[PDB]
Amino acid sequence: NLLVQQVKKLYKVGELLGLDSETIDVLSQPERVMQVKIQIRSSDGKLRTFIGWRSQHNSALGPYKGGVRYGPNVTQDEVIALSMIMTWKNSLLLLPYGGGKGGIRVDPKKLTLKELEDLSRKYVQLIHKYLGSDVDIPAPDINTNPQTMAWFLDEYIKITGKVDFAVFTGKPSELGGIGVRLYSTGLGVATIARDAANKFRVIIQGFGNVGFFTAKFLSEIIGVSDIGGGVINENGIDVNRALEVVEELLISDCDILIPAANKFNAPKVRAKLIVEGANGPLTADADEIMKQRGVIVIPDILANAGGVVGSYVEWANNRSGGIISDEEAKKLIVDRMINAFNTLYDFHKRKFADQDLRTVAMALAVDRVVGAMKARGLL
Amino acid sequence: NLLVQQVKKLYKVGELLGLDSETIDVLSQPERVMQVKIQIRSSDGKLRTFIGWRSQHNSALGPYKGGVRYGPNVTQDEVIALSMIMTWKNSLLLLPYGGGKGGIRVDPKKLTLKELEDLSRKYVQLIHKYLGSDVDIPAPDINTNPQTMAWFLDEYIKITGKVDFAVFTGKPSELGGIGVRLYSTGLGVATIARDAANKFIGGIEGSRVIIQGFGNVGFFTAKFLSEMGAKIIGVSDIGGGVINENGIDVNRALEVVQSTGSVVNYLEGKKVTNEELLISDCDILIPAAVENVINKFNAPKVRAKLIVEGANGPLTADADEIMKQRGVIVIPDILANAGGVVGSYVEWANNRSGGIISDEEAKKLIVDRMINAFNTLYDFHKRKFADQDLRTVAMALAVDRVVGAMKARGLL
Amino acid sequence: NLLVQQVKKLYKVGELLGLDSETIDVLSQPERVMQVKIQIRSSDGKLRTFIGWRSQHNSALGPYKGGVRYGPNVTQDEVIALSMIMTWKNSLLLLPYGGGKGGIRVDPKKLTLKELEDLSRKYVQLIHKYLGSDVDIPAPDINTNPQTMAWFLDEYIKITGKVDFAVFTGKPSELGGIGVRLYSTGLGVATIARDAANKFIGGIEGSRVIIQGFGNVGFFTAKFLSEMGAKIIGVSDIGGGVINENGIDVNRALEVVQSTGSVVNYLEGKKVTNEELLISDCDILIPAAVENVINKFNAPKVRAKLIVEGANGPLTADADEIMKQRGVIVIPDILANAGGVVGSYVEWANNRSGGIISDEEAKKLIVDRMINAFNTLYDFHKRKFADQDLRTVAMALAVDRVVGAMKARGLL
Amino acid sequence: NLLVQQVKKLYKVGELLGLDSETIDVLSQPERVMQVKIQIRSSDGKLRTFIGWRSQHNSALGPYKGGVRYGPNVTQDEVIALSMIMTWKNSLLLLPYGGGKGGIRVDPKKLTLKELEDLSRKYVQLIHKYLGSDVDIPAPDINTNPQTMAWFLDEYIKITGKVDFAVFTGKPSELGGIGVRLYSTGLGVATIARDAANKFRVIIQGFGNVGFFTAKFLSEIIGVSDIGGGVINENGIDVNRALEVVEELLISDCDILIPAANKFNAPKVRAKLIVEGANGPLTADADEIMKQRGVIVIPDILANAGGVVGSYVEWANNRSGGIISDEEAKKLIVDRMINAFNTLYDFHKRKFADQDLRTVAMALAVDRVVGAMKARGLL
Ligand SMILES: NC(=O)c1ccc[n+]([C@@H]2O[C@H](COP(=O)([O-])OP(=O)(O)OC[C@H]3O[C@@H](n4cnc5c(N)ncnc54)[C@H](O)[C@@H]3O)[C@@H](O)[C@H]2O)c1
Ligand SMILES: NC(=O)c1ccc[n+]([C@@H]2O[C@H](COP(=O)([O-])OP(=O)(O)OC[C@H]3O[C@@H](n4cnc5c(N)ncnc54)[C@H](O)[C@@H]3O)[C@@H](O)[C@H]2O)c1
Ligand SMILES: CCCC(=O)C(=O)O
Ligand SMILES: CCCC(=O)C(=O)O
Repeated sequence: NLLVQQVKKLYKVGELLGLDSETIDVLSQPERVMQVKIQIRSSDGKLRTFIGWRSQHNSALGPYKGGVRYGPNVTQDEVIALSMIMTWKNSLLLLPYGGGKGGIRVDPKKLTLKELEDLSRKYVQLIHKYLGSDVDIPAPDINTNPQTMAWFLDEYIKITGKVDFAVFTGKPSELGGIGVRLYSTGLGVATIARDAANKFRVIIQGFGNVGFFTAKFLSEIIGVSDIGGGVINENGIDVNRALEVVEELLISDCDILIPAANKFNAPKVRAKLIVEGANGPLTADADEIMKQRGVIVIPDILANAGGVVGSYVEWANNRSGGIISDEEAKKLIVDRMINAFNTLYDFHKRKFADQDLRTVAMALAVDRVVGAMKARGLL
Repeated sequence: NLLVQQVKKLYKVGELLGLDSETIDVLSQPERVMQVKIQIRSSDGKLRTFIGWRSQHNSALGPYKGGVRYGPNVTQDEVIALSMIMTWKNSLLLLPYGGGKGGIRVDPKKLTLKELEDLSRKYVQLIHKYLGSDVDIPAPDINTNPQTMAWFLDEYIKITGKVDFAVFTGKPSELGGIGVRLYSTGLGVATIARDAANKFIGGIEGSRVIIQGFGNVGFFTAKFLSEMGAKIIGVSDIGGGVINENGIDVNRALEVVQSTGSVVNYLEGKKVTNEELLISDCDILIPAAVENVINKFNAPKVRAKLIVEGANGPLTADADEIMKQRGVIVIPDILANAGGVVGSYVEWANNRSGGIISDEEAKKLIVDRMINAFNTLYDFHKRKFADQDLRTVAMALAVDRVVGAMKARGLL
Repeated sequence: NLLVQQVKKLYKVGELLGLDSETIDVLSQPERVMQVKIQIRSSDGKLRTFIGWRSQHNSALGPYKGGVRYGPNVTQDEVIALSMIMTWKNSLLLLPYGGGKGGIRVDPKKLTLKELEDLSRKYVQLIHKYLGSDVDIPAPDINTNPQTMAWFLDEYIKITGKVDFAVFTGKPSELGGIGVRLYSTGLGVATIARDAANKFIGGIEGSRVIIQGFGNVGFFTAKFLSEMGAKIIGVSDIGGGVINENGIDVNRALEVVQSTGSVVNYLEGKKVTNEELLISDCDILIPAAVENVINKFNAPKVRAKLIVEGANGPLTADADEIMKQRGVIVIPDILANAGGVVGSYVEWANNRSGGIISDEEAKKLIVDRMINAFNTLYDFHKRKFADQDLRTVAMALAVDRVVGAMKARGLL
Repeated sequence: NLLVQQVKKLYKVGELLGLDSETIDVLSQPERVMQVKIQIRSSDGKLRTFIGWRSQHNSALGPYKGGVRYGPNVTQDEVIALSMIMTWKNSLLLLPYGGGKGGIRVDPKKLTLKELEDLSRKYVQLIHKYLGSDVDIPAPDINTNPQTMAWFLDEYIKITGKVDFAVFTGKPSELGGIGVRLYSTGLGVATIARDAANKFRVIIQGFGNVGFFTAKFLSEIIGVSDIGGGVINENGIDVNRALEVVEELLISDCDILIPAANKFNAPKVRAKLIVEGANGPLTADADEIMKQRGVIVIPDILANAGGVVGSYVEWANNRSGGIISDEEAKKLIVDRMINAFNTLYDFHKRKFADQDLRTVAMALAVDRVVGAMKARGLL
């Protein structure tokens, strides 16, 4: 389902780049995927086994990088498909990294912390021979957190005997992690929103992980909204003390609208600059409508990826010995988010002027990968 | 669907054994499965990519063991199912080996010899971190041969720098291999089939034998069984088969394959389809080709007194019941085709020991394990489980050892 | 014969330093040399085998470092000699790197691109146990390029399973490389040549420059030196050269190579032989091709005030003396072409650090080391050793660090 | 010098087997060769550096196997050439092994035991990354002994941290070595001499390492000789108490003559069966003369190689855990010396009947190697 859309999106992009179907077959299918059986024992002695996956999609540009999600609906193909988005995303942001992802078919709610810990450990253990700081670097995803990374990390240290901080990302700050991890996506969305209005009055549909920091860094904001709504105060709201208190907003009248959380309500937004703060804030129709309407949409794969850049800098930090200051890490995100958007402005002019920035982004993502593979003699 | 079948057979025996469905769940699933993408550049510059799998089913009793098949219809699920049967085969014969198997989705016929080498090398290279003399020892299966094993071998020595002969089995005798291994599976099937006939249907001499498949298993099965005084009245391959109730010259039959492509083109006999062969009149039927070839629909029509399973997983679970209902004796593959794995256990053992087992010591090592495992099965059937088919008894033994070993290691 | 020359130059400086001939014997010899046999299958099935070397000269100051050249005349002895100069170059510039170099006896022109890849991969594969990010980091030399480094890279990731970018330097910028590295050697030679001209012959502007060689070093040397206001009045390659006292358009010159094969075919100028070029009238002569190109016989005829050595080992030891006798200043290669190794030190350093050095930080990192090493050499010449040529002073520094480090490690 | 004769002998044999010159180029040149600088410090503080080599000729059939010689005249090319003889010899005796050899340019006489020890250690150390029980297995040669192997062994244990007995051969019996090492060549020469007279009154020019044991096992001997001569007692001399006492013999009248230590004295030997106990007991002329004269000559490469077979069994023993009894090791030499000679009798009939047994032996040696390489896709 996610797979089939990702393969489709890919073949669409391959024809546009002028690629053999055989060359796109390569790009499509993952290099390696492993599946592992995890037996977990409950307090009562009850035995349950759980199946999990690591899809290592592509490593043209570097070692596989990407998080691990726990969930009762995860499937081999969801993991693979998520592999692929990571390949393209890392490519676009010019990271020394390829695409990987992992998942386990489990409902974490139905497990104690002791069982999760045991589950997290055994997954790592069953796949470690294709993990490493220089081969495959997992991270948090859905139902996975810095705590999951500490269990991953400790179990790795148990097997290899090395305190290799950089093998996992999203780690707690006291175990090789870095501070910006929380304001990464935000700093990301913010620095993209700013230099995008420069080339081409803010609203933010959200104030959680991303929205709040997107709001703070940009003001350094006429709208705000929660799962319970917000206020279109034209003053510009106080971004701090909105935290002390914890359809209209989209259609509202602004210069930048930042979804941080359809064809119907698409031709009504008055924002002439979209900075997609989460994944999939628009539909396949609502780009048609935004493109026709001449309103610039900066997509998921770039605007929301201050997080994976944050994990890169965490990775970089570990290898440098943890010397990178928070000041210097901040600047590395902005450098890596500016550089990547200016290559997507410069590719956008010299060719594919006709085309949407999502399609052009992932084009450039594939172009960079195929280019690396050609140079290594892999096609 | 091999998976589905093999899982049903495991539950059948699990419930008999008194195992929780949670335990059987653990046994059922492979510990680790890898799929890998293999890209091949034709001589004209056409790029073809192919998918392969290595299924590492169970490692309670030792490192994973088993063959790799190349074929257009191989699938993740069947290689996992072939994994399963390795586990039981290795357990039944008391080998320090778990169960594993590999497969690639490819039609070797549509590739050149240079393409298959490249293919073979990249397969190994893409999984080699979960291979080893003490991790996972592959071997030949369908459309794989000692040459395949030499490309595998050679590629592993390049990657690691070590001439560890024991990482692959079924190797040419000049590269750490052992001559018996070429024909150990067929010799095993022949040996078991004769013991079975002596104990059940009045012996092997004069006996009318149909063999489906005429490759490394089927040919050698037929050769040895013919040397032993059996009458081989039917033979077949992918191309179809031939029944001659006056017997078939096996060597000449092979020549007809070599000069023709298939064994339907045997001149002295009646051409039959594979389905027709399976239900043709015979004393002993030996499926020595592919799985699930006898099912709920043709099993009522099978005419043999005794089925000896050369191939991995020839009958469905429903076929197993019917054979039981009809009083038709089936020698499990877990025991009948073990001459392969036993032969490669000795190949392996000889490698670690440094090459100091002669070809006759080896031959004896293989035949003896084979018979002893038969006599164990036979005796254990008479004493306990005398109302169950043989595969059930074999499986009981095989599954019990594995669970025992998992218990001790604290895995269960 | 590069070996012979480089050994003489080392004894010259050793005796000056007051080292026992036993010590110089140790310094002289490479710690380890590998030769390997590489077999290549042409598209028609013709088998060609080629010999390559990796010379690991000295590792006192760190892991071995240096390029690989492909060429029909490369020899064990020259790669060992090129090793030596790496040691001194790495020591003079305070890099945590010993000296190494590689070579293959092959004419790349007579191979296809598919043959050179195979060639490049098997070279690495046959020595890879004595390579590593912390053992021996190769890089481009003559007839080797970022593409070569990518085949090397890719083959190493296959063998080991690890994407350690830092195992090779001069890599394409999209595979762990750094853009400055493409032109760091030429930028270094240009930078040093300008500083040298400002301090000795009244500056670089208007200055008449002959460059022998027009590849990765010579072209970029000429480009930057031309950007800096020098007049490049002669250029050459294997095909011969051209002198135009009105200056040569460097970019257009490169185009004449690209569309023609050689730079003799430059339209606006006088065609000369390489020998004629070397002794042609100029302010600054920059050998940026091969070794031993100036010797006892043409050194008396060299017309330049200042020789800047782009290439490794351009003058013989006898040429060095003559240049001294005649008062002709020679900037050692150990310092002039270091922009390469400095550029790849930063490429390497950036890899281990995770890719977080920008291309401008890198550029500055390289230029600064280059100048500082010049100023050190210059100042150290004025204070001690003011009666010795510059190469002697540089060598004094370089050799002394190495012996110091060997002492502390108890190797000497 | 040794090189050029070995390359020549090889190209002679390649044409006879019907091989491309490009295929013989491969076979000729070694796969890898390394050279290492060894600095040794004397008691007086004097520093001396010594250059040494490991030539790893071919590994078609298995890991490189072959000894290390010390000597002031050893050269890279002597080592390479010695590589090659080992490749062919191992092939002929059907060993799971290829050809390697090593040497150091040193006069051991001019070094103390402390300096030799240090020299022996550092050689191993400088090459260990291409040594191992499964990659390259050195042994004793000239000016090298079981004591040299103990220093090799200990230094290896120091680097790797593993007591891998099988990495070196010729070890003292109390450090992974085996008993037959002394009567190996003898048992070799003896069992070859016996089953050769069967197919087709003994003399032995020598009674040292090989001669004595060749004499004992065969009697279980009308001639004997030393560097100081012997006695042609027609009784058959007492082989034991000849040890208690420590041109004519060759020309003498016997059925088997066994040189254990030229055209001129070649047409006079009355022996109709030569079992070459040392290397090069005949000349390139004296085979012409022996062949013409119809007198069967069993060459160096097979008859004297009970030693390398002995080291194989030592190797085999180490890997099996040192369980092989002296009884069982004895039988393994004879099995490996019979098998190898019966393949050289069976190849000799089916083809190359016209040809000498030296040329036919090394033919079969090359045929087996090229065959293995073909199967591995190496030519
Ligand atoms: N001895 C071994 O190396 C070995 C090892 C492992 C497993 N096995 C098992 O034994 C069986 C035989 O394999 P093999 O090694 O002889 O293979 P093979 O490739 O040597 O020969 C296969 C034979 O089966 C025939 N065949 C293929 N598809 C067929 C079909 N659909 N219907 C009928 N015949 C068909 C082929 O034409 C050929 O005659 C397989 O089930 C295999 O899993 C054998
Ligand atoms: N920047 C680098 O990558 C690098 C690295 C290490 C060493 N170097 C040294 O710098 C020098 C230049 O090498 P490069 O990288 O520019 O090589 P290159 O292969 O890029 O170019 C070689 C150039 O020299 C010319 N040449 C070749 N043989 C010649 C001859 N006999 N006479 C005159 N010209 C000849 C070629 O035609 C070409 O113009 C060499 O001595 C090399 O050892 C350069
Ligand atoms: C040696 C493995 C044989 C095999 O895979 C089989 O018998 O199925
Ligand atoms: C980075 C190595 C460069 C080199 O080999 C040289 O400058 O000679």
